[PDB]
Amino acid sequence: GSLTEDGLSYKEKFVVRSYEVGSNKTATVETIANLLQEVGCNHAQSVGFSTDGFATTTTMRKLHLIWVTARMHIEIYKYPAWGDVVEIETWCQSEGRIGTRRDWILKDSVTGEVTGRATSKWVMMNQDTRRLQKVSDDVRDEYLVFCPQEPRLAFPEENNRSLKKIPKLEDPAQYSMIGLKPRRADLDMNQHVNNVTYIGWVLESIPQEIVDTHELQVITLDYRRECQQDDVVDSLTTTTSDSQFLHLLRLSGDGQEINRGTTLWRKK
Amino acid sequence: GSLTEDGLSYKEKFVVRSYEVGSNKTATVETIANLLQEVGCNHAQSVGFSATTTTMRKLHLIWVTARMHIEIYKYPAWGDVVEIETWCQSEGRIGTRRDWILKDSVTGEVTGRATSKWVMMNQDTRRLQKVSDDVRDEYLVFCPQEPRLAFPEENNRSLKKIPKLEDPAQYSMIGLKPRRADLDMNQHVNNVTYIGWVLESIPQEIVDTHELQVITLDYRRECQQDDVVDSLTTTTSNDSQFLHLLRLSGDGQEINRGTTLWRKK
Ligand SMILES: CNc1nccc2ccccc12
Ligand SMILES: CNc1nccc2ccccc12
Repeated sequence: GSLTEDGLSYKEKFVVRSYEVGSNKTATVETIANLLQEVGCNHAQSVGFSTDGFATTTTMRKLHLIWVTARMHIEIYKYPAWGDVVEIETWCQSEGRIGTRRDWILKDSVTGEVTGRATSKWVMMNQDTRRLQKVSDDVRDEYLVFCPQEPRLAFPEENNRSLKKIPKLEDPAQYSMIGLKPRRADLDMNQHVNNVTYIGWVLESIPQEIVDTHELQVITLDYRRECQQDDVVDSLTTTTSDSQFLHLLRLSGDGQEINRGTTLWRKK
Repeated sequence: GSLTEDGLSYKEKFVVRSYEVGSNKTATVETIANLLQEVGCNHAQSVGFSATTTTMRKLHLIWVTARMHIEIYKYPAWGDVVEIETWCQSEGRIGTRRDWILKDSVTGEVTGRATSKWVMMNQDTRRLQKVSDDVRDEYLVFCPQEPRLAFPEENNRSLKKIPKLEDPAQYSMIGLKPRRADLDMNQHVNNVTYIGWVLESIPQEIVDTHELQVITLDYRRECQQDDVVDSLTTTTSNDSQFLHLLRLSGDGQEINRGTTLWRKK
């Protein structure tokens, strides 16, 4: 992989692996989400930031501050096949004091056509107290020299799906998958549950018949609270409709919300 | 990746990814096991298999893993390039063997090695069978004729008999279930998931202060998509050794048995 000519974005190619594909012999949405995080990490390393998933700067490290995902939005037009080469371009933008945004464009390497796009909202948090804060001038200036100055959006359209408000699923859920627990392979290098695991847990409550006859086109996921290594999760889904669903991940015991989301599926 | 000059083995390079590493910023044993299966699949494609032969496909026959044995001397770091060479050998009518050698691409030194035993099974009835001459001849032209072993030693760890863990287990992890990411392209639980489930019953203190050196895993029965598994471990031992058992949560039906060897960091 490499930073582009102007140094304001990063590109990387990936060959889709045999264990990365589902029943249609094309990459799963979790494989796509892992590749998005991999190219994001390689972009941060290339410009001298922390590589542990937090993309931390000098002044953030001293203050015990980290970047955490608030929302992930992914739209796939065509899933790359096993053995195919996918090219992913990524860039970051400051969103004033609110936080940062990381965007991605996925392309078929052979044809050059756009096969997918993604966007993510990140907020600043103290890693110890878990308290959120606005972005200071000191931190904005340090990130701004690595971001395009004019707006560059993967989702430019007015009132697009990436900015919609997600409601809270009401009991009873139409479908559920209970007792979901992370194993060591679900953890990152910091022993925290990887953000992609939550995407998998959301999808666990979609019936197998939908998965077998439909393709996932859009997924929007809000992150409210983290699942700890010894926590247990319940995944809930209700049809709201193409097939659309409303999703809720909550702790198995007290019912504490960890995530909420929506998915849109197209008939094969 | 590519077949080597003589066409009897296959090599491929991999750059270790950020999500593929553990707490020490080096590849997990499950990442290694996934790379081993990926290079095995690329070797099969390069010589025209899909790893069934023409005779196997009409008879509804498949190769299934009976045992996996992996030894790691040094886990590759995040961002490091690892080179893996793999080859197959026929073991008469018993089945086949796939071997691997892992090397650090920069230094060229051997950082790991692995071996696996495969048996022929009817896809539908799940009945095992001896390898016929028709199948044997079809794959022999893709294998070295003289023996080539990743584990040549006289009394090596890859061929040891594994006993059945006796209740009560010293440690356990209960209620393990596969999710869709644990399934392969055929909707079967990926062989690497079982390695993860075995390791789930090792205490976090061992993982935090030791490095996994050797893992030997026998495959007896498959975990179905709607099955639930219990992972059991008992210490058998500067080095720590454990005996492992995976069994179905309900009836206690054995699915796997294994052993692990860990060295102090
Ligand atoms: C995936 N990592 C994380 N997600 C949420 C909150 C976190 C707080 C501290 C360190 C890591 C965190
Ligand atoms: C990982 N795949 C498998 N493991 C065991 C038995 C199997 C039987 C039929 C098809 C696939 C099988």
